[PDB]
Amino acid sequence: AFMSQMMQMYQQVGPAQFSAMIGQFAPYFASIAPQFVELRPGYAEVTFPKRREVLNHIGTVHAIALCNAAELAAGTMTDASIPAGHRWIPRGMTVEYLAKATGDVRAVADGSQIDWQATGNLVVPVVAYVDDKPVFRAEITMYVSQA
Amino acid sequence: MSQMMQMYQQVGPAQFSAMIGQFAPYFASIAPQFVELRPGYAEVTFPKRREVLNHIGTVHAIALCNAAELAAGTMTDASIPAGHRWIPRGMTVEYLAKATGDVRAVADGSQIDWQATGNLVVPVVAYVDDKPVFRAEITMYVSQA
Repeated sequence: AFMSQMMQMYQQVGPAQFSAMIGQFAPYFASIAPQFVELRPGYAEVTFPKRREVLNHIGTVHAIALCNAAELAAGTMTDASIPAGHRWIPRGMTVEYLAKATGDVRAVADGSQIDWQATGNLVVPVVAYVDDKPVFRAEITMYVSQA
Repeated sequence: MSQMMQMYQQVGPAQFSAMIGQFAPYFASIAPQFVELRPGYAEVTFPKRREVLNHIGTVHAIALCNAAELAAGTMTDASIPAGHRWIPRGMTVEYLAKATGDVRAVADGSQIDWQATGNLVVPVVAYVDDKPVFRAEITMYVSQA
């Protein structure tokens, strides 16, 4: 839908343009300065850089900045994957903090196992990595309805 | 008595708000303002403004989560004994309604034994116009230093 179409359109043009677009059209995501590596029905992958602005009190990437990346990947993938006649709304999220995140983050939302044509609750998984090692996991429950 | 309480007592809520945003920068992304912090209770508000909006113009779900983390974390640090330490293990949240105005996040430690060790589940509710729009439970593992 619109959200994923925007993300895709601008990921294809360039990073600085994608950054300006997200700052204007889904503002809070700009707080982590993310970029999409890949986005298509059933799969989303985003990255964001480690920088002062996204740190916690022990100087590692903030737990909530990781949640923000997860929300961006899961939500955009959901928008790109359900039928155009359906709508989605996040209703819950559970996350676990596996390790300190000490560098640039890559978050992967694998939607290959979800029945995207189904209405009701769909649970989208996300794993975030630093230097290819898992540091965070989330499951975001999207309520999908024909609407 | 607590180190964080000593700090809060000395500078007052407005200044403490600027300090926490300095200490853990990502919290500054929501421009939080403490209303109250004491053993067993933390209350923080943050304004609805351009910077914290989502693609539908309401307050972004993760900005709410950030306020919850801030309230639960500071309440925990302020409430456990000096010789104890804490660290969040994870969190579960529910999105109840769209947040369409300034937010008030309340970490309720009224029924938690702050002297206990092991897992403590801290509940947070965030409100807009006094109505609940979001809830979270953040699990902290507390141990002896």
